Amino acid sequence: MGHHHHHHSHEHKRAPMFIYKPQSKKVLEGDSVKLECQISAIPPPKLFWKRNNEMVQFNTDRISLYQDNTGRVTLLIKDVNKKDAGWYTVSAVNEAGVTTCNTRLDVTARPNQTLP
Repeated sequence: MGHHHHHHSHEHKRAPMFIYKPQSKKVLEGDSVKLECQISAIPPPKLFWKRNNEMVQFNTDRISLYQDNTGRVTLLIKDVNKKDAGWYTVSAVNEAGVTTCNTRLDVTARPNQTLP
C-alpha cells in the first residue's frame, strides 16, 4: 500500500511585515498629508485602508495610494477637511500570513479660505 507519490515545490514564500509604523499627523482644512511604511512580503500582499470603520476608496484626487518595489506603501490625502478626519487602518494579507496597523489623522480649520 501507499502508492501516493507526493510532489513538491522549491519556491520562496514570505509572510508580510511592517518594518516601519505610520505615526500620526495633524493638518489644516485644504492641505495634504502622507502615510507611508515598508512591508517585506513574497509575494506582495493585498492592501486595505479603513477610516472610522468606513471603507476608503482611491477613485478621487483627494485620496491616492501606491506601493513601491521596496515594499513602500504610501497613502496621499489631499484637500482633507474636518469631515474627512478619523482613525485609519491598513491591512496587508498574504496566503503565508497577515498583518494590520492603525494610524491617526487630525484636521483643523484654516483662518482663511479662497473667498469670492
